[PDB]
Amino acid sequence: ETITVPTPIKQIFSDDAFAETIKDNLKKKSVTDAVTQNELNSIDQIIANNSDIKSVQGIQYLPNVTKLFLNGNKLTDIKPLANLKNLGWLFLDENKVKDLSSLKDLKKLKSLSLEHNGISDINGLVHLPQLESLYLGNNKITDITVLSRLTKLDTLSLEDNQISDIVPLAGLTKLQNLYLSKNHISDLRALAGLKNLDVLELFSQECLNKPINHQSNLVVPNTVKNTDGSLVTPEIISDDGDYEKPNVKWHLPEFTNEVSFIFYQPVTIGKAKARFHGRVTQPLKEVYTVSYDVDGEVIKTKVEAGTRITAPKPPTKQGYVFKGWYTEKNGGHEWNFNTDYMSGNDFTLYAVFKAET
Ligand SMILES: [K+]
Repeated sequence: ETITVPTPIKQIFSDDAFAETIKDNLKKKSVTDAVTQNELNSIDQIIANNSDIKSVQGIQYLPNVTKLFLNGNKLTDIKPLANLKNLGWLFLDENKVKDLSSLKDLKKLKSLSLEHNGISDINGLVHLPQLESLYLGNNKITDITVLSRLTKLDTLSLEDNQISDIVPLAGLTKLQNLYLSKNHISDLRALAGLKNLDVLELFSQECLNKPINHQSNLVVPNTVKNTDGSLVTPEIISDDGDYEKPNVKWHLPEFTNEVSFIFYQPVTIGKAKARFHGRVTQPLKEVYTVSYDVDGEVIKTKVEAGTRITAPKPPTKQGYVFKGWYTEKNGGHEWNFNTDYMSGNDFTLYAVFKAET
């Protein structure tokens, strides 16, 4: 990771664009110019945004770089950065960097930016406990459990991800600038003890419930919670519904496959003011009842319209053998549990038996 003879830039830095970057950094005339290790040692800062760089191979010969600005390139592999022990600032917005193992030994890194890299797994960040400023906006993150180890963070952006569980932030009391817009957040309790916040953003949450059965008289708990745990009153409710604290209630004589409600809550934590607003979406399934009739005695099972019915364990009537489920007590036809899908209405199936030889 050192050169011992004057060596052309183009031989050290194999990516054409990055070689030109080094050339301009050292104020050389040409990527053909030979440079010494002492010149390479002099590089403290590289600014090469939007420069169509595909690889930084060769950067490992720059032991003293402390700030690296590489936003808007085509990087995937940052392995050549792994031994830049003095790296302090590292900006890699708008690349496709996902393997963060190569950051493991950058123990002086204090500011990291990786926005719009398509990242989901940030567990690699546990090796950067000294980190102070972290920007991860516009990624695909759902699990921020690792961040509870990053107790020196005072500036943190997680906006435009898919986060619902912010409890791992609860202990990060040094936090002063916190960006959480455009996630899946419905419960602010984790933020309650962040007494040092100055900037806080909580706009535009989308909160998706697991599906439940549609019903004429539908009741859904309000799950939107303030920093003190109190429920946030809905701002407006779909499908003519009403709020009956703590529940949202609808009258739905006709099936619809979704109801929803919108919420808005001004929030103050320490010195920071924010506006927590968003939408709770509730998918509904259209269900009807299959009555299984065994010689007049009935068991009722709910089934979603248009799906296959899973046949039950068959009845055993001693002295007889079960022959199947039919659409009429006598006659009709046999239900085919593979090709007959659930009707859009209640109906009955009748067990048919044949006496034993
Ligand atoms: K609706």
